[PDB]
Amino acid sequence: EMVPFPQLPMPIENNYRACTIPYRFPSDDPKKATPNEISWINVFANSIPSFKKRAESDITVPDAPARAEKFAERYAGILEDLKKDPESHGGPPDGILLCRLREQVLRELGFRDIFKKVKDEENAKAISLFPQVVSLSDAIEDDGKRLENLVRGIFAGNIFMSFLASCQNLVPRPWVIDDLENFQAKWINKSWKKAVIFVDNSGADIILGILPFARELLRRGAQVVLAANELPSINDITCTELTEILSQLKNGQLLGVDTSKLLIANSGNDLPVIDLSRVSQELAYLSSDADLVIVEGMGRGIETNLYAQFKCDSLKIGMVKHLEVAEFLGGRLYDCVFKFNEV
Ligand SMILES: [Mg+2]
Ligand SMILES: [Mg+2]
Repeated sequence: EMVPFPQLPMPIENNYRACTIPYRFPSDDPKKATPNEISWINVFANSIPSFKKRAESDITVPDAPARAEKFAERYAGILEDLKKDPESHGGPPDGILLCRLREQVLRELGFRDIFKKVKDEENAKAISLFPQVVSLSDAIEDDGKRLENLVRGIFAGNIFMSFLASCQNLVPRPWVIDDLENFQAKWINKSWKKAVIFVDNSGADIILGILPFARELLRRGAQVVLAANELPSINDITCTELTEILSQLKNGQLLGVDTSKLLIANSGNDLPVIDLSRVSQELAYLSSDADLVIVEGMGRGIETNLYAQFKCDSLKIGMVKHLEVAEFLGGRLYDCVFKFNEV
């Protein structure tokens, strides 16, 4: 069904490991949860109160409040099961498993897109600000000087008073991982012609952060494929919704820019993170000849893939939102990593 992302050097077996942070070593007692596993499940246990809300007030679901209880209950129970016996529920657990257990408790209860009214108002407001945000970047005559603006916009699209305000108030540089200089150097040579991008959140993150960036690439001579979730996971943008967003934005041009090279792909993903060894077949066909891959969101670029090796130039970009992630990286909360690996 799923196939390995084409830019992952083969063989991927015993080499590519999606997860970025290990919570257990082979030498650890298999019947006792490790301090780390224990502390990481807390990141997921502390996600419930906020998930049981977007679910209980989901008016599209009949008797949502009761069902949200079944959610909090079943998910907390599973989390306790793992702390007591890390081998059950498919453990040892990693970030991917914990995310999947959350989506499963919810879906089994009949949920498909519990983040609907949110994503709607998200794109709702973002759509009313695209021309303003785009015009600016264009007003920036220098290409590299401009590249930075868009790169900061990607980071601002994360947490977000306004998107533009948030764009000028990121944590000070050097950023946790700061490969921007090396990236800007190659960007000015403009040698990329096949970019693919694994997007994350709806609204400003996709509309004001990623799309203006994608538009600049097209304006410099590249094809761009945006890979989005097949199924709703948090406020993440799915391929279906992204097609609707661009359909509205687009002479089929994005504020004067031709989009014939703007392609949308269904990564086949259904989590806020992603395992690149297993994706849709469509995604790979479209990314079969890519020379610029990009995985956005703390999940897709840092929790997973941060150290993934690719056959072509690579860049993981996302804002750090977990204190635990900041700790593993030795960074600040809301730090921005810009990791670029040439060749
Ligand atoms: Mg997200
Ligand atoms: Mg996560």
